[PDB]
Amino acid sequence: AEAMVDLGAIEHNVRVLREHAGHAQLMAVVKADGYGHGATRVAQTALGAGAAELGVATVDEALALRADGITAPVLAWLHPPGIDFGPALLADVQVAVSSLRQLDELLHAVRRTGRTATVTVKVDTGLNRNGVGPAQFPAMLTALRQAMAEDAVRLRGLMSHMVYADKPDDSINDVQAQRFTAFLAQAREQGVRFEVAHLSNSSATMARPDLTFDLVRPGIAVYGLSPVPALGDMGLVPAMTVKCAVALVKSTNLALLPIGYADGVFRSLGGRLEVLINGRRCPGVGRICMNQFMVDLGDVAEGDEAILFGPGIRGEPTAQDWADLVGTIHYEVVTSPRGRITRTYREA
Amino acid sequence: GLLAEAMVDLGAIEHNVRVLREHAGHAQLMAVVKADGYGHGATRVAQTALGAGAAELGVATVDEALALRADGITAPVLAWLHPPGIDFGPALLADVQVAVSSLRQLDELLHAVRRTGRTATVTVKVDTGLNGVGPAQFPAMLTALRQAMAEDAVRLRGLMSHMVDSINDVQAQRFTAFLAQAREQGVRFEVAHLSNSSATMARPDLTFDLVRPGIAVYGLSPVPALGDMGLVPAMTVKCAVALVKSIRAGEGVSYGHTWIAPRDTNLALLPIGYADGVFRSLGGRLEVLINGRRCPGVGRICMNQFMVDLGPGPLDVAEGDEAILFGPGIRGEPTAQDWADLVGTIHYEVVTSPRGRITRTYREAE
Repeated sequence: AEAMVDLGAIEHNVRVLREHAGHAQLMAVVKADGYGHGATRVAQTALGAGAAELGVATVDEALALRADGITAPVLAWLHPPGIDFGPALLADVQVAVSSLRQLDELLHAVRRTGRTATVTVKVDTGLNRNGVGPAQFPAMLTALRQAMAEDAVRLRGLMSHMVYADKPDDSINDVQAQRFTAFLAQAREQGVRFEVAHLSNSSATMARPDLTFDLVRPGIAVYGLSPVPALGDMGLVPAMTVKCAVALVKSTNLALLPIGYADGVFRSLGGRLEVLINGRRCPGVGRICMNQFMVDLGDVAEGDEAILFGPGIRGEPTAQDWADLVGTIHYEVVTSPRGRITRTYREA
Repeated sequence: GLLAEAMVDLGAIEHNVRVLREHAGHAQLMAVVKADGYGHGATRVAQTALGAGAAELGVATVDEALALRADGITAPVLAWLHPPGIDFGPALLADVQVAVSSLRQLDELLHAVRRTGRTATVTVKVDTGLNGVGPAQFPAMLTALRQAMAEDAVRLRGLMSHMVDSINDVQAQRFTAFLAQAREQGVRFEVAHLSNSSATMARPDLTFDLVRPGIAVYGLSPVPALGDMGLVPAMTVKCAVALVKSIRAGEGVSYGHTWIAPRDTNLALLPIGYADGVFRSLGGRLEVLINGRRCPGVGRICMNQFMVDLGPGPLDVAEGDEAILFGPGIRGEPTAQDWADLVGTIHYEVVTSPRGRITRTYREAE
C-alpha cells in the first residue's frame, strides 16, 4: 500500500494559488508533515513553483525542514511553555510570539545566542485562541520597539488566524480584517512599522482577494483539497492518492485489501466506502479490521491495484467523499494514512 | 516528549501478562505485537512480555518479525499475513516462523526452502468460519506437509485458527475436526491454538496448547461489557497545558466558533489535535483530567490543538500542568473505551491512533 503524492499537482496548485494572490507573496503552509503529504518534498516543490516562504506550527517542524536542507524563510507560530528559542535563532527560523512572556523568553535567547530574532507578532482578531488581544497589544509594541532599538529583534510580521477555514462570505472574515486594520493603526500610534501583515488562509486567498494584506498563507489548497467544498475542486488537483494491492481473491467474489484502521482506514468506513479496481467501484463489506478489509467484486487478480481515494480523475473516490462518509473534513482524511501505507512521490 | 506523550507503563504490561498466564493454565502464551504493539511499541512490549513469562511472539507480517529480530529479539516469532508472491527467504534466514493459509502460499514457502536450504518452521492457519485453509483444501495440504516433513523441508509446528454465543462453540468444534483429520491422516503438529484475548480470559474450556492474546496484553478489556477483567490499560495519553486564559460569556471558541461561552469562564489550550490522533469527532464530547478534575472539551478539535473548559471556579491550572486524555482510569481519567464509546468505535482503534506530536514513552516496571 502507498499514499502517492503527485508533486505535479502540488506545483499546479501552487501556481493556481499565486494567480489568486496577485501581488501578495505566498507562504505555503506545511505543518503536520505537509498535512500528511511530506513537509520537505511539498516545501521544495512549492518554493520551486513560486512560493516565497514556508509556514509551520512548531519550531521543531521548522528545524526538520532546515535539517533537510531548506534555506527559504520559515515561520513558526505555536510554542509550548518551556521552549528554548535558541535553536530556532541559530537555524534562521522566524518566530511568531503571542504574548509578552514569549517575547521575554525570545529576548533572553537572543542575548544567549547573539542572534537577532526575525520576529512576527500574532494577534487575536476573533479566533480567541492564543493571539495577543487588543488591550495587550500596546504594551507588546512598546517592548518590541525597545528591543528593536537595541537591535535585539527585526520587526518582520504581524499575523492573525481566521475563524472560518471554509466560509469566505461570512462577514466575520470582514470583521477580522477590520480588527486587523485596527491593530495596524495601534502600531502606527506606537511608532512601529511591520514589514508585512498577513491574515489570509486558503479560503481567503482564493475567495477574498479584497481581504488580502501583504502575504497569503494557504495550506489545504496547496494539497489540492478544496477550501470551500460546496464549490467543487476550485481548479485544484488533490495531490494524494491512497492505493493498495489486492492481496487475495475469494469467492460472489471479494478482494482482501491488507490495510485497516491502524493504517488510517477509519473504522467507521466499514460497509460504506467504495474502492476503484480496474475501472469499477467495489464496495467494502464487513468491518474494517486492524490491518485489512474486504470489498465485493460482484476481472481482478491478486496484485491488481485498488484505489481508495485520489483527485477523482479516474473515477476514484475523493478525500472529500471519505470526509462525507465519516462525518469529518478532508484535512483529517489526508493526515490519517500511515503504517502499512507508505508515502511515495510522483515527480513533477 | 515534552509536549505530549503516549506513556506505556511496562509494569502494567507485566501485570497483564501474569493475569493472562493464570487464565491460560497449563498452556503457553504467544503475545501478539502486530501494528507496532497495538501502538504501544512492538519491541518494548515484546521484551517485557517475554520477561514476564510469555513463551513466543505473534505478528501479522514478516516485515514486523524482521523488525523484532533487528532489535535483538531472539524468542520465537510467528507471522501469519503474507502478500502474494512473497519471497519467504529472508524470513527463513531470520528464524521467523511462517503460518500459511493456502496451498499456493505453501508452494511459495517450499520454493524458498529449496532456494535457501533452510527448513521452515511452519504453522497452518485453517478457516473455522471467519482467509485460511478450508475443509476442501486441507486434505491436499496435509499430504503435501507430510511430504515436506519427511525430507525435513518443514518442521510442522502449529495448527491455528482465529475466532470470529454458540458461534464460538461452532468454531471450536470445526477446529477439533481439523485436528482429527490431521491425526487420522497421520500428520502431527507440535501445538494447536485457537484463542485470542477474549477466548483466553472468558472461554478457558476452549484453550488448546497455546493462547494468542493481543488486546489484553495492553490491558484493554477483550469483553468490554464485562468490565476491566482484572487488567490494567497500559497506555496513558497526556499533554502539557500550553495556555490558560479567561473568556467572557458570548465569545466563540475554536475554528467555526461552534461553541459560544454561556458564562465568563477559564479555558486551557491543549496543543494536540486530529493530526496527532485526537479524533475530530471527539470535539465537544471528550473530557480531560487536569489536577484531579474533569474538564470538557469545547469547540472543534483543530489539526493540532483543542480547548477545554476549566470552569469559572478559582483557577487551579497553570501552563505546564499535565492534562490526561485517557489512561487506565486509576486517577479518574477517561479510558480508551470512553473514547471508543463517544466516537462509535473500539478501543483497538483508539490506541493505534496517537502519533505526531504525541511521543511514545515508557515507564519501567518496578
